[PDB]
Amino acid sequence: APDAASITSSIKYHAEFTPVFSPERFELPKAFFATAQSVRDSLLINWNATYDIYEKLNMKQAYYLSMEFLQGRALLNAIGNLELTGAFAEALKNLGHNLENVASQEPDAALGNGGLGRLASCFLDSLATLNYPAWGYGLRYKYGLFKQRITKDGQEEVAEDWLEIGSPWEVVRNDVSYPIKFYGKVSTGSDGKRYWIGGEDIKAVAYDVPIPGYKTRTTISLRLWSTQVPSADFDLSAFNAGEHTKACEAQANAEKICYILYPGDESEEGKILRLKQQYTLCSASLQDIISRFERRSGDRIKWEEFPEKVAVQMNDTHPTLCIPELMRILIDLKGLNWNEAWNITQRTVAYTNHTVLPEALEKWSYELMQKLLPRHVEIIEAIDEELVHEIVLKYGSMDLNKLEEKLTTMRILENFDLPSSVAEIPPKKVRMANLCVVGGHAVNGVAEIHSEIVKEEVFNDFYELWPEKFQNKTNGVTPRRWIRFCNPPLSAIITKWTGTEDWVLKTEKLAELQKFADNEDLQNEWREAKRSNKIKVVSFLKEKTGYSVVPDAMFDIQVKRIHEYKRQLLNIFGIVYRYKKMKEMTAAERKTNFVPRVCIFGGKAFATYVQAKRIVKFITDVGATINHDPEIGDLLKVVFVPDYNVSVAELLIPASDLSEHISTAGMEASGTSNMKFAMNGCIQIGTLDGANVEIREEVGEENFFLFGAQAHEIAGLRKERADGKFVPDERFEEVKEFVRSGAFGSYNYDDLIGSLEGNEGFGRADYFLVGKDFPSYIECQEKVDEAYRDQKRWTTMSILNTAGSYKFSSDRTIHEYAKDIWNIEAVEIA
Amino acid sequence: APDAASITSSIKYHAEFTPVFSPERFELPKAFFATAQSVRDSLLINWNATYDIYEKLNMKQAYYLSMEFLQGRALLNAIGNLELTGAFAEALKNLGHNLENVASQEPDAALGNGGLGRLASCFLDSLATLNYPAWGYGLRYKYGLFKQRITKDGQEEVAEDWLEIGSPWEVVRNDVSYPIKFYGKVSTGSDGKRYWIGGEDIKAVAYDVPIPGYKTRTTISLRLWSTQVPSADFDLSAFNAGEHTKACEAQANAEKICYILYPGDESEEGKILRLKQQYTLCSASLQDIISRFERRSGDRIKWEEFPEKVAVQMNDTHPTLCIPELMRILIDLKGLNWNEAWNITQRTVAYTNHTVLPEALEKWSYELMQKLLPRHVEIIEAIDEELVHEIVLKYGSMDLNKLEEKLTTMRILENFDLPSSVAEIPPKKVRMANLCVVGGHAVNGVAEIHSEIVKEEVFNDFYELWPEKFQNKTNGVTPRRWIRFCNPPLSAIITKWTGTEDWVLKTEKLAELQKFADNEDLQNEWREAKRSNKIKVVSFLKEKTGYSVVPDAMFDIQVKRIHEYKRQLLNIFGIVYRYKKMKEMTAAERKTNFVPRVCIFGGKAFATYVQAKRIVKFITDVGATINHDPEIGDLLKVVFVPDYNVSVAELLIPASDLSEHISTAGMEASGTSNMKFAMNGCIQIGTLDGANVEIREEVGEENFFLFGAQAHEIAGLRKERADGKFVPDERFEEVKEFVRSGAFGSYNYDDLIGSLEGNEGFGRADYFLVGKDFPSYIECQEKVDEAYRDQKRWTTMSILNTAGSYKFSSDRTIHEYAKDIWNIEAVEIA
Ligand SMILES: OC[C@H]1O[C@H]2O[C@H]3[C@H](O)[C@@H](O)[C@@H](O[C@H]4[C@H](O)[C@@H](O)[C@H](O[C@H]5[C@H](O)[C@@H](O)[C@@H](O[C@H]6[C@H](O)[C@@H](O)[C@@H](O[C@H]7[C@H](O)[C@@H](O)[C@@H](O[C@H]8[C@H](O)[C@@H](O)[C@H](O[C@H]1[C@H](O)[C@H]2O)O[C@@H]8CO)O[C@@H]7CO)O[C@@H]6CO)O[C@@H]5CO)O[C@@H]4CO)O[C@@H]3CO
Ligand SMILES: OC[C@H]1O[C@H]2O[C@H]3[C@H](O)[C@@H](O)[C@@H](O[C@H]4[C@H](O)[C@@H](O)[C@H](O[C@H]5[C@H](O)[C@@H](O)[C@@H](O[C@H]6[C@H](O)[C@@H](O)[C@@H](O[C@H]7[C@H](O)[C@@H](O)[C@@H](O[C@H]8[C@H](O)[C@@H](O)[C@H](O[C@H]1[C@H](O)[C@H]2O)O[C@@H]8CO)O[C@@H]7CO)O[C@@H]6CO)O[C@@H]5CO)O[C@@H]4CO)O[C@@H]3CO
Repeated sequence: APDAASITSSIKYHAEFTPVFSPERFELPKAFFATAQSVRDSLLINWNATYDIYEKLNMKQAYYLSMEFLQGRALLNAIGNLELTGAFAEALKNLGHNLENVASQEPDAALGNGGLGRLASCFLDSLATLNYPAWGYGLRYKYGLFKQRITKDGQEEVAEDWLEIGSPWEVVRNDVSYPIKFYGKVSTGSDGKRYWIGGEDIKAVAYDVPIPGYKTRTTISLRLWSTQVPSADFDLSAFNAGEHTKACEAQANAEKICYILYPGDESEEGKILRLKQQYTLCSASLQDIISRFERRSGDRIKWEEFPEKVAVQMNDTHPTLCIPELMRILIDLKGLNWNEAWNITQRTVAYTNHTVLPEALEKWSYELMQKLLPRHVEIIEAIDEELVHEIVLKYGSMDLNKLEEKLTTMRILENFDLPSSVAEIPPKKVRMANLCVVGGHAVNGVAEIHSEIVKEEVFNDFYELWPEKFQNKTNGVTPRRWIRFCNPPLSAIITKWTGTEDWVLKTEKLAELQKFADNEDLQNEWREAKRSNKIKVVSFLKEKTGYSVVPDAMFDIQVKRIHEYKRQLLNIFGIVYRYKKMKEMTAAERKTNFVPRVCIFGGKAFATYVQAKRIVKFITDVGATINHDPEIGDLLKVVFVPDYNVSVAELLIPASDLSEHISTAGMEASGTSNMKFAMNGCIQIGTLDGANVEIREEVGEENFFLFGAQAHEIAGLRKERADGKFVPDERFEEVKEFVRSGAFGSYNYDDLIGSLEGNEGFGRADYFLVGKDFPSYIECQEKVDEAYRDQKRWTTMSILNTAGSYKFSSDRTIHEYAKDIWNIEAVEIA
Repeated sequence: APDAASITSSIKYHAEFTPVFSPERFELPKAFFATAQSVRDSLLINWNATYDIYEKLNMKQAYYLSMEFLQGRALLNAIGNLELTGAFAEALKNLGHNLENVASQEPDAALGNGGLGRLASCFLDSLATLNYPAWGYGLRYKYGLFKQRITKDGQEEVAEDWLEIGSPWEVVRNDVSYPIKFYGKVSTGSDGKRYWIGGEDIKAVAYDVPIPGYKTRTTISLRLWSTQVPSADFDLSAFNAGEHTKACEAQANAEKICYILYPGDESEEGKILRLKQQYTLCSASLQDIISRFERRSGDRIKWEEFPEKVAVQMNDTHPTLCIPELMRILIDLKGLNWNEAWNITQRTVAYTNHTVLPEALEKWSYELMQKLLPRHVEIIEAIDEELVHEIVLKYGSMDLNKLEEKLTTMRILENFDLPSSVAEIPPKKVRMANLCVVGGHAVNGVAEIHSEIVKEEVFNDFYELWPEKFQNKTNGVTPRRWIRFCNPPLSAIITKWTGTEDWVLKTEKLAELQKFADNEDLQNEWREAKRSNKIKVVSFLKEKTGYSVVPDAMFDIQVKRIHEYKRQLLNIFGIVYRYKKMKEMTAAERKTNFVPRVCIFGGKAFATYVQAKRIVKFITDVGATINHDPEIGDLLKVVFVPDYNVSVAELLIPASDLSEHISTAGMEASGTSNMKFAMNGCIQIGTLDGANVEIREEVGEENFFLFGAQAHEIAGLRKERADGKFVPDERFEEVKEFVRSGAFGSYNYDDLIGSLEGNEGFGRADYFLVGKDFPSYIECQEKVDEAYRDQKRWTTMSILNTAGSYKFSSDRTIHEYAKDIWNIEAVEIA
């Protein structure tokens, strides 16, 4: 029962006896580490309690495998879920600090990139909160993806520093090490078994990150792998000879696996590295899982119970090698026969798809994979032949020519010969998505429309064969992190007006706000909370962008990966149009025509994506002029927040008035940031695409700003443009010409506008229809202007967004996964 | 006041809440870490108490700088000095372990190599025990020198694994980081000051190893440097392009500084690396020292008080760069004028010499040093010119031709032009030893004869100039580690018969054993203690060498660096002679002629020293035959203990009956292992050389086995051999021929014997006089045989060795350094 007193003693204790700094003074960094270690003490108690119960009881356990987890900062959520925010705040008060200052010392854990990773993270919170026996498995990336800086020249990339001192959270398990093999050869023994000898041998060591549940003792693990080699592999002979690099070579090759996330793969070395990362994740994870299965089993070890005890979820095609690897282990190591192993495999593994287009599903060079994982490629070839025989059986050999088409689309190997075709240099590839739909008992999309697109467009034939496999699991975000903790002002309101705090768990109770949406008292509280959140942001923007902005203005935010298809370019074009129209007006007219706005951009551009970077540069330049133009004042500000991450999101989302989700219609599978915006009472402007659809439905069409073409239209409108029919709006041309004038920039921008012109060519002819949708967009923004002027209306919309968000709780998503795929049951930790 | 109960709770606490292993079970490795962390809690309390007092009081502080510290295991000495051996033993009992088993888990800290490093370590124990305000400074080497393995083929080297899990002792100071610069250029500012810009920039981070004193709270620091670079220096551009090595390049170049000790320097890269290691040590240390001086000074900062507050001891020529660097800092950074800086420097720095020969004193390429440390080379040139003017002043310019000789020998630069010689391609070098004798206020040898050799032979001219500089400080070893803890059986005896335990501190009380040396009760206790110690060794030899040996036999040990000049070859030749003579005898005769012996060799050979390795191979082969020859049985065993280190020494020395110190007379400056042997009642066979002289004196000539030629003789006996006069003894020829017969080996050994033959040539003509001394040696060993047969006599000798060892306490040595060089006074920590 930790109180302010015990926590104070705890923090002091750690500062002295588990130091990572000099004894003098109690600065912020020291205070953070000591605080974090105090928190971790509690986490470990419950982690052990959970671990023990799970071990003794031997229920079925689920394992979520992902190449990214976007964990963010742990501190406030850890104390939050533990219900010690008050005690820790008081203890820090006693030590001459405040909670918010200490929490800001913590770096975001750079273990992921985007929604894929954040989904996994939200899931871990839900899994723990709901008492579900499940773990995450990932790689412990040293330098993350990259830290973004915004210079005069725009985006620059620099390696992450999050481990420079180290993580106070993680728990290294020195006794939890597993061998990983690469390269080498396969050979048959006199016993008839396959033996994969030789190659490179490395180790994978476990680091546990405890994940505590909300108002429970259930604390699960995010177990991360770090790759290394023994000290003995250091070549003294080389080093003493002066060949210092050559000496370090083995450990360098081993460790780089865990250096950065999504390493550049234009190079052969890059591709090899990627494949190693995947294999490392799959193999280390599986070995650890199987070890745990073997333990718990005691004397009797019934392998046919494996799927009744183990579920493995593959977050995207990255953990695909789980299928071949689990086969390899069950056959070569455990001695099972093909059918037994294949049964167990399928009943264990499941797949989640996040992609709309069939291109963008992972493929590998056959030669490359076969060189690196020879034994795996054997097992893949086998699995593929079994499929070829099952196709021929089912469809028969009466129609032909179509059967050939059904093989060409469904086969796991691409440009391969076939065993015995009745029938009468293109490169050979392995299709990982196909492998996933074959080796797994379940395939799910992340939104209702998306899941339908999986069954109808991408995996049509497989859907025909095995309808029972296909599912949907609409995405979610945790209300702990994304309401309760990131937005205390609002949380207080919800607790008041729903009459309880139960909503953090029973989030459907948000719907009870509907009936009060027009109440003037609630409206005032609501407007005050939103204003409060914006203050925190104003200082943030000051210190990070250099620009002073006012509250009392619409916060219009677009925070996501910089890509042409996300159409940051559309938003900023809208901003520049509005700017031009200002300017060509008197002061009095400006105030009557446009409401005050702070337009906030955020997100990272792929370093080698020339256009993406150009766009970031454009935005910063637009801001440069607008923000210093004295005729604009505090009517319009444009800022680009550097280094968008979970922490930034936790700051901006609570303070957001409008959020932009304006990707070319279709394209997006789901999206999650929109769900968090909605939860915080943000109003969304976006296309009919991804989760926008389900959100718009649940919040109400009147409380969402829809614009632009739709999924059905796109193909036709591209077939416009080509043929040479498309006519641009005059206002769009006006923006382009205003840019070319030099208005914002010594900087060129000709190659930027270039992408929007023409009717053919790669990287040209406005593929993403910024021009086409530009009209409906700026028109829609005028409507936003109107709504914002009517604060009674605007606030009602805000309230209804929060009231209709409850189904996007990740608790709902995980209840679904738990019951309909993994088949696991809650477990109480008294 | 920690008791068994609190310590038990402490160990349990750490096992759970500061884990580095999985929760399951309480194996040895986990138990060790938990135990060590419990110990460290106490160490930190007292480390802080000491730190605080030293800070407030602002006395003079001494800093011992060394490229090696041979710290060994910390556990038993830490609890020993804390006086908690009993409580920790009981606590571990309660947890289902025993102390000795836990302690054996700890790896020796691989931070040094030999006596040089061990001297430093002993000093740190004394310094703390005696309450002297002083720290050590060193490098935190990752892989030490190398771990020795003994194979069928002899010695193999493999990198040390001591940090593979990490040290439970060290305390990282993340806020204690100092910039180190390499390369770059110097340039003068408009203010007239020198500016060293550009080059490579790296960081040096402090790791504290607490060193507790015996029966005191004084806990000082061994502060180790680890070199690194910020995360930002990681080149993402390179890495994502596939150039994974090139990306890692900056951090690789920075970190390799702290990889291994004494890296091979045949290569240019090796030499550069060495120089970086030295500079890193000097610069990081000095910066930290100066920082501490600046602090403590408060507002008033009087640089002329620097030497009254700071002493810097240079252990050998490795920390030579302290002189140039301290000048650089005081001039360029602190703005002092040449004379002020030079005054302060000299009054701060002092030098310790460990070498007999003038060759073997460090020299550097001028071009190389000037490229790496340009600003330093400037300051060296200045210091040298000042010397050239002081020489000319003092000796005048009347004699000439001799004055030219006095410049040639004393100048710091070699093959350099002179400023204005009155007077009327050899490579340019920097003489580091010369620099040390100029920049320091004190120069000391490590033994009385050695110190005289410094003044007379090596630094004759400097002695003429500055007699006042030269001193002696005869070496010592700590009685804590090397009696009290490594030998409990004996410790109990000493406490009994001296009537108190005070001797651990007041070690002169060992002399009181003299009067009881012939007492039959003491003799029995003594013989029992020695036998007891040998049991521990028998199991050790079983598990490490594979050979079963009996107690009841003379333990005849030679443990030290394998080198021709140490003459392991002599010892083993003696063993092979004795073996041959056996064999050519009946069983009954063998027992009458030779006493049972276990002959134990230990030590490491330089990897590229062809002969040294051949010797190790020889010894192992001799053992192979002898130990399996059924006609020899337990009359003779020859073992080579692998991986000789502090722990091995702590095991073998207490169990030793005879110890061999048989280097070619002269050559050795001191030696310390002999002092530890003597302390444990070992009888020494050795030449009149190094510390053998002072030991032999103090223990009594009758209780030492002297043999072989002497320092005066050697030159004459080399001038024999050359000229072609030397006649070999027939028994020596008999050994050589017995080897050539193939007796021991398929292995060749022709190139081994080769070194002993001829009268001229590098690597030939028995330079180290194994042949010449062979007669007196085997004769002397026959005397050993005789003495061993007379157990009353033998035991008396043993007792008198311990009784006459007390002056070789490192407490005596440090009292001397403290009063006569550093001028520091004890400080009480209540
Ligand atoms: O400088 C840009 C890139 O130039 C490429 O170099 C030339 C090629 O060598 C040359 O052969 C020819 O290209 C051919 C291709 O070989 C064909 O495959 C292509 O076929 C179809 C196809 O269905 C498809 O490409 C489609 O194009 C769409 C595309 O489907 C959309 O996704 C979108 O493209 C985005 C893309 O999604 C996004 O990732 C981003 O891509 C950047 C990447 O850094 C990189 O892929 C690319 O590389 C260079 C490289 O030098 C050569 O590959 O750079 C882009 C930066 O823009 O942005 C793009 C933006 O478009 O939109 C396209 C719209 O076309 O339709 C094509 C039919 O055209 O047919 C082309 C025929 O031109 O020309 C290349 C250009 O000189
Ligand atoms: O294979 C052994 C080494 O061979 C060397 O290669 C040949 C040379 O190229 C060639 O020029 C000639 O060598 C010359 C030298 O150039 C002269 O300097 C030398 O001068 C004097 C000098 O006063 C001194 O060397 C002295 O020799 C003593 C020496 O003082 C003692 O210390 C001792 O030497 C030990 C040594 O201390 C120890 O470290 C260990 O050394 C090994 C090292 O790995 C390495 O130095 C050496 O390298 C090779 C290398 O290929 C060439 O340098 O290998 C040795 C392994 O033995 O052991 C030695 C053991 O002796 O004892 C010597 C006894 O001579 O006296 C010489 C006068 O001779 O004069 C020689 C003339 O031969 O021949 C070299 C041999 O082919």
